[PDB]
This record gives sequence, C-alpha cells and structure tokens, in this order.
Amino acid sequence: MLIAIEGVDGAGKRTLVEKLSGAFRAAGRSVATLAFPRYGQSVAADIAAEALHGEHGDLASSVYAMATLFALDRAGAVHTIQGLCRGYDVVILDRYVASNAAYSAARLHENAAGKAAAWVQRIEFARLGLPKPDWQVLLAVSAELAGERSRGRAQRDPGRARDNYERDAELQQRTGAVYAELAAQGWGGRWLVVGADVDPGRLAATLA
Amino acid sequence: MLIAIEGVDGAGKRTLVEKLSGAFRAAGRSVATLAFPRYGQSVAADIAAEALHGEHGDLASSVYAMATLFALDRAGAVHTIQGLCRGYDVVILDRYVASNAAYSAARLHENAAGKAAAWVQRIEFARLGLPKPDWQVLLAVSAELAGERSRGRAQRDPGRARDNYERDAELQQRTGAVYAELAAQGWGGRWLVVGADVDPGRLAATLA
Ligand SMILES: Nc1ncnc2c1ncn2[C@@H]1O[C@H](COP(=O)(O)OP(=O)(O)OP(=O)(O)O)[C@@H](O)[C@H]1O
Ligand SMILES: Nc1ncnc2c1ncn2[C@@H]1O[C@H](COP(=O)(O)OP(=O)(O)OP(=O)(O)O)[C@@H](O)[C@H]1O
Ligand SMILES: Cc1cn([C@H]2C[C@H](O)[C@@H](COP(=O)(O)O)O2)c(=O)[nH]c1=O
Ligand SMILES: Cc1cn([C@H]2C[C@H](O)[C@@H](COP(=O)(O)O)O2)c(=O)[nH]c1=O
Repeated sequence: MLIAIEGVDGAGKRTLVEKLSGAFRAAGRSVATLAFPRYGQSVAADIAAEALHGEHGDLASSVYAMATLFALDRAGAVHTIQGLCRGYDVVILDRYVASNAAYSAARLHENAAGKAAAWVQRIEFARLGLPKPDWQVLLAVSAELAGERSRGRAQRDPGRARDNYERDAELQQRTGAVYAELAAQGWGGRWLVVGADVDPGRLAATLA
Repeated sequence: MLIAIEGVDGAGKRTLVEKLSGAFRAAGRSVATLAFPRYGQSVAADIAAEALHGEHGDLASSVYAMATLFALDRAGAVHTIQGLCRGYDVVILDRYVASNAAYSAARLHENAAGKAAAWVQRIEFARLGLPKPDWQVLLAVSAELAGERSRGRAQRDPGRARDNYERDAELQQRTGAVYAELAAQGWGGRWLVVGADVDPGRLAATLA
C-alpha cells in the first residue's frame, strides 16, 4: 500500500509520518518512508529548492518550470517507489504528486478543476508513470498556524531560511484551499482529511 | 577525443557531422556521434522541445528553466559520453554545452562574458560533471541564410514546425554573435570557426 501525506508547509507532515509509522509497526506491518523533494539525491530537487531561495535567475518565476523540476525528481524515484512497495507492507511518502497540483494551481489562482491540476495529472501519473497512491492524507491546518511554524523554524535553523512560497502568505492560503478541493474531488485516488490531533492508532487502522 | 559541433539552428551542423565522420573514418579512426537534445530518450529534452512549441504553460518564458532542461538532458548522458570516448577514437556531438551558453545569453541580451554563460559553466561542467570538449567547432553562417533553412525545413516537414527561438529572428542574430564571442574567448576549451565550405579532410586533420 502506498500512502502520501499532503499539506502546506508547516502543517506537521513529518511528525504525522513518524507517528503513523509507529502505529503501523505496532500493528505488525513493515514500514518504509520516502520524502519529496529528494534533496541531495536529485539535482532537479536541489535546483528547485535553490531557485526558491533566490538562485538560478528567472527559474522560480515560471510556475510550470518549478512543477517540472519536482516532477522530474519524482520520475527519478519510480524505481525506488516500486521497490519499496514490493519490500514493505506500507510505504509512506512525505509529499507526493498532489503537492505539485496544489501549489501550481494556487500560484496561478486556479482551483482543483483547473488547467494546472490536470497538467500535473497528465505529466506525472500518465506520462512519467508515477503510481497513484492508495491513500492521500491531507493534514489540514489553519494558514496562520502553519505560517507561524515555518517562520519559527527559520528563526531556529540558519540552514532553513523560508523559501519564496513560504514568504507568500496569500499563496499558502490558496494552496490550503486547493488541497481541500483536491481531497473532496478524490484527485488521484481516495483522500482522508485529518487534523494535528488525529489519533495515529485509528488513522493507521483506517489506512490498513 | 571529444568534438562538439556548434552553431545556430539552420547552420548546417548535421551535414558537417556527417562529412566529418566520413573524413575521420577515411583516416582510419573509429567514430561515434551523439546529438543533443536527446529527443525521445530524455523526458527533459522532450518537455523542452514541447515548451518551445507552445506547450507546458509558462515554462518557455523562463530563460533559466529552459537552460536547466537542456542541462538535465546532458547530465543524463554523462555515462553515455564517457562510454563513447572509451570505445571510439573520435566522438562527435551535434550541439553541446555551448549551445546553452549562446542561446541563454542571447535571450537575455548578454554577451559571452555575462552571467548566463558563467552560470552554464558552473552548472554543466562543474556541478553536473559534463566533460569539457577537446574541440568546439563553430559553423558560422549569416543569420539570413540560417533562417531561410529553418523556414524551408518547416515548409517541407509537417512534423518540423519551427520552435519559438527559430521564430525570433533577432534572437537568432544575437545567438550567432554570442557564439563568435565564445569562440574568441575559448569558452570551455579551444574552438575553431569554419564556414559551410570547409574541407572535411583538412578539418579532420586539424582536429585529429
Ligand atoms: N530518498 C530515499 N528515502 C528513503 N529510502 C530511500 C531513498 N533512496 C533510496 N532509498 C532506499 O534505500 C535502499 C536503496 O538504494 P540504493 O540507493 O542503494 O538502491 P539501488 O541500489 O539503486 O536499488 P533500487 O533500484 O532498488 O532502489 C532501497 O531499499 C530504497 O528503498
Ligand atoms: N542518443 C544516443 N546517440 C548515439 N548513441 C547512443 C545514444 N544513446 C546511447 N547510445 C549508444 O548506444 C549504445 C548504448 O546503449 P544502451 O542504451 O544500450 O546502453 P547502457 O546499456 O545504458 O550502456 P552505457 O552505460 O554504456 O551507455 C552505447 O554503446 C552508446 O554509446
Ligand atoms: C514536492 C513538492 C514541493 N513543492 C513546494 C513546497 C515548498 O514551497 C517547496 C519545497 O518543499 P518542502 O518545504 O516540503 O521541502 O516546494 C512543490 O511546489 N511541488 C512539489 O511537488
Ligand atoms: C542543445 C540545446 C538546444 N537549445 C536550443 C536550440 C533550439 O532553439 C532548440 C532545440 O535544439 P535543436 O533545433 O538543435 O533540436 O533549443 C538550447 O537553447 N540549449 C541547448 O543546450
């Protein structure tokens, strides 16, 4: 089973992955986790991050260029994902294809039924062959709280200055809204919308 | 030995590669040829071409985004290039790293000593590890003649409509000028500037 944890930056995704992993292992399931972007491992991922921090000229100014880099990173992980699904009972991804749909649509002020979301569908799932997840869990949080976390993280870690998207409060707001639409639409597969207070044990039971 | 044939679109590069290959083989050297972009083989290359034909939203509007796609295509060919150099006496490339420097600088109205050219140097040769060619042959041609060839090709082949750059006559002009500067500068290695009338036998002798 392939599960993707989605949400805006600062939503608490990494923490949910950790808690969920423990819940699954408690239930006797083998668990593997993979996070996107695959920084260090993927040049596309690194260039994208660098672009979001002021490098590489006009690269970040293009919505589709950024989406393409994140898609190329995932395309290079297809073998990894297939291998993990063959080796473990549960594979949990911290961010996946839906991240591209949410942020891309938001940057263009489009909704989940828009052009960008459809483009991501055609490119990543169909053309690049990324498998559709069995579950996509939206960790919904208020834009204000998520933002406060992204800022706090930058104040405590010098190698963690916020990226261009995180410095755009309205973009974060719109991204959260597109995520809610994607979930209601069942974009790319079935979704579950949860909060930071969700019970790992029950969530794992629902997913397994 | 690694030789790259450079020049604007419609300059006559493919023809020179063919004639040069024959000249080298006549001299008893084994020859291999590789062309960039690696259409079909590289997703980055295909997406880039598609973007230059009106697809993928605002992707082509970013100079660095386009340069990145062409660089990622080449990065995926490093193994191929090293293998060819180990297996043949001469390896001839139809377009290489300099193509990115020339077109990128031109789109930004910069010269060979500019930011874009330097960025290409840092990314492709240093960061991505692409080997610097032993020779870079600039097939210089008048912008008018090159353009007439690109147009004529589109009139005869339906699957060959001109790309966005080819539809920009001034851009082609500026690209030719940046190429001349790159050659005079010895950018990325030594260059040779030749015309369509160059003698394959002598050119091959010079390169070998
Ligand atoms: N970014 C990553 N996050 C988590 N696990 C990863 C990541 N990249 C690779 N792995 C895991 O580490 C082990 C793999 O890597 P290696 O990188 O050694 O694989 P390969 O030798 O390229 O094998 P394969 O094609 O199966 O991935 C695999 O079992 C894979 O599931
Ligand atoms: N786009 C290309 N143009 C010309 N020759 C190519 C191209 N792609 C691969 N080749 C050549 O075709 C043969 C290779 O390909 P294959 O694609 O079968 O290689 P591999 O099995 O991936 O081997 P290697 O790592 O050596 O490339 C090689 O000898 C290589 O030099
Ligand atoms: C994985 C992914 C991240 N992003 C965004 C989220 C951030 O603003 C940034 C990097 O992600 P990260 O904060 O999870 O490391 O890029 C996308 O736009 N598309 C994607 O596919
Ligand atoms: C290989 C390469 C081509 N190009 C340009 C030349 C064209 O306008 C187009 C495709 O190249 P092509 O006409 O040789 O198939 O992109 C670059 O800008 N950078 C590159 O690295």
